[PDB]
Amino acid sequence: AIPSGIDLSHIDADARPQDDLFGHVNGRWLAEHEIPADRATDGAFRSLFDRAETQVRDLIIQASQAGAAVGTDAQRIGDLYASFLDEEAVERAGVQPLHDELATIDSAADATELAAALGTLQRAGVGGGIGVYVDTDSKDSTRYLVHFTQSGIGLPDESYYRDEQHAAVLAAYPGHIARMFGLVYGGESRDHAKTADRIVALETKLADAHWDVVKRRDADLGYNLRTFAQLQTEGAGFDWVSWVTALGSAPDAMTELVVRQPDYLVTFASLWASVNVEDWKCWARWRLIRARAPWLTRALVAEDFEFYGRTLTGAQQLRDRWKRGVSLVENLMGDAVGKLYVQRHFAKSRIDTLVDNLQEAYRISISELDWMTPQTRQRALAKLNKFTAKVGYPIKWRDYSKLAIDRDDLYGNVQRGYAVNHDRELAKLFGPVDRDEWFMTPQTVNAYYNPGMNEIVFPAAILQPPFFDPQADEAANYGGIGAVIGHEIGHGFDDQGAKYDGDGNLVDWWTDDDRTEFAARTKALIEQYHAYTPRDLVDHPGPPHVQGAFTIGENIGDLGGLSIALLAYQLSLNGNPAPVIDGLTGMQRVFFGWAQIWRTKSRAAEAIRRLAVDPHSPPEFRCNGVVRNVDAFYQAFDVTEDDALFLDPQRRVRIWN
Ligand SMILES: CC(C)C[C@H](NP(=O)(O)O[C@@H]1O[C@@H](C)[C@H](O)[C@@H](O)[C@H]1O)C(=O)N[C@@H](Cc1c[nH]c2ccccc12)C(=O)O
Ligand SMILES: OCCN(CCO)CCO
Ligand SMILES: [Cl-]
Ligand SMILES: [Zn+2]
Repeated sequence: AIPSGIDLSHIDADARPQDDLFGHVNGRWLAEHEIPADRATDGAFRSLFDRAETQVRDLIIQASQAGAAVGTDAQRIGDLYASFLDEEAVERAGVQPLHDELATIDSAADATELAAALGTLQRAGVGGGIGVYVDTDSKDSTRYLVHFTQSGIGLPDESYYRDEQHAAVLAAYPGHIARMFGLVYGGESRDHAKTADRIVALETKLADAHWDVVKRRDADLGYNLRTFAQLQTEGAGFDWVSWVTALGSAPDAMTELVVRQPDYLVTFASLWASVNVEDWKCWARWRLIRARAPWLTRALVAEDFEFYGRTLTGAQQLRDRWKRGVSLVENLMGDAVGKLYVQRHFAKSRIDTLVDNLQEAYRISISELDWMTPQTRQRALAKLNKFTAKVGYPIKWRDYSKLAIDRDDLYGNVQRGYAVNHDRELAKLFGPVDRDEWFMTPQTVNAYYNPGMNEIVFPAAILQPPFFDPQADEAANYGGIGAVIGHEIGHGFDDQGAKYDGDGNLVDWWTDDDRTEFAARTKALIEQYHAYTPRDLVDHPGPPHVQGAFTIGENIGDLGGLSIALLAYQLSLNGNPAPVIDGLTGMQRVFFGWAQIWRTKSRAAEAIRRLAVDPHSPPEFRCNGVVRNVDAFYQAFDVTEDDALFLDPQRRVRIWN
């Protein structure tokens, strides 16, 4: 027999799927599975992460004991690893490796020199007041541009500095900063209390200028093209020139650039002039101390974990030394690790067939969209036909020749590592656009849509059970990887993705009538998810609730994904009745497939963190919140007005479905 690909060993026979699909398919696991002490989240995704984490660790070791010549990626990976595991050597170095970079700050006599200092440090992986990256020009996908984004704060979001939901965390933050300073400088936390309070005051002024997560994902409000000269006039009070130079570039590197949040930029520059440089200096020390804390003493690592792990996320203990060594190798040389990973651990063909199926189902479904004009449908079909798919792994691999690794210098390795990756990013500006480039490693258990290249990408490691099983009946696969594929396609059509044409440029390809109706359906979905509270959070003050306006894009993805996966499945039967397996109809197994890939739970603190900063809906809602808008769900499970999940046909949302 062909296995069904649906796990039934964790079913909750007493949670009716009409009332609670998520609980029906996943209940026993939700009620019994203990989250490991070194984690805040466990489930499907973590299960595959862990498997891949071991394999990589083997590969680092199998590259380490290899006796490779100094100068090879085999050498860099091995010794960078060993940099980290020699806990003993790191311990005896104490707080000394922090000395030079910190003296960079302490030696700055005024605001001009502190901007220079900060540049240097940001180049070496330290956070600043402004985040910097290089992406394509929203209005011309044939050129790269530098983007400036809001930063400067030490908590997950701007909302931690005002909203009561986060007051406990906000109360504990100063205590922590003071503790860290005491470990770096000596004395006790009490001595460093004025320092902490001044730092928290400043971040709070910074948080005030920050756009929230809803406003922040508007592609339109986020596109603010400026010339370098306008940057200087508009945000006077900060030395752009010496800052940019220290980052490693020129008022010649790019004359145009993109400012994601103009009014933030202006308030940052202003506060740079008006606030005392010694306040700014304390803020800088804290940017550095935090950025460097995982590379130092046991005592600085533990205290960093107490706040950034236990208080923000509920995680109980530190990850074992070797887990953390693997992250280091991943952040700095992910592409090299990825080269070895795919020769060792990789049905690229059978994924291509599903992608094609989903693309065809989307094509058919857009063709019959009754709520919009023939006009915009056609344009919507043009976009979909310009889709590009990337499966498994990259064609080109990143060059690491400019990177030197010392087995007895972890700190140095980290610095050099962020500098080289930063230097590679800026060199992008001088050439044309890399369209063979990937933005995740093949060992990453996730997937993405890139608007600017109009492409969907699927790293090798997502092409595994429960998403994809080459041995299984296809229903589980359409419900898993099929829907994932649907979700990435749908991103190109969500409330923001739809603003980009097939060439990756911000253009309106709609009429106003079609925009209005589209906004109507968007509003209805926003309003639905605003009313959702995670079941593990029902008695919390508020209660906490899903941010319907933040999660919208993701929710459109999810709804398009699964509906169109169902359609594609029906079409693959060619008119034959779907095989019945393990008691379940073909359609029912697709929904169980969708439900089982969302098998995930989190500690209360991490769930609240996510409600704030994660544009994905909580898993229970990605499951239950999607299906109640899908008519096939009501057919599959005989759902009536008496069932919890029931929505009146008139209140169901239908967008690309
Ligand atoms: C449908 C799915 C299989 C892939 C899908 N990625 P996609 O939403 O296209 O895009 C993801 O989120 C975007 C906002 C980011 O910009 C991307 O980098 C990417 O992380 C997603 O829901 N990702 C979640 C799920 C997830 C992946 N790994 C996890 C580990 C723990 C918890 C959840 C996850 C996430 O990134 O968070
Ligand atoms: O992938 C980890 C989850 N992530 C979602 C955004 O992609 C949460 C933010 O830290
Ligand atoms: Cl360019
Ligand atoms: Zn998504």
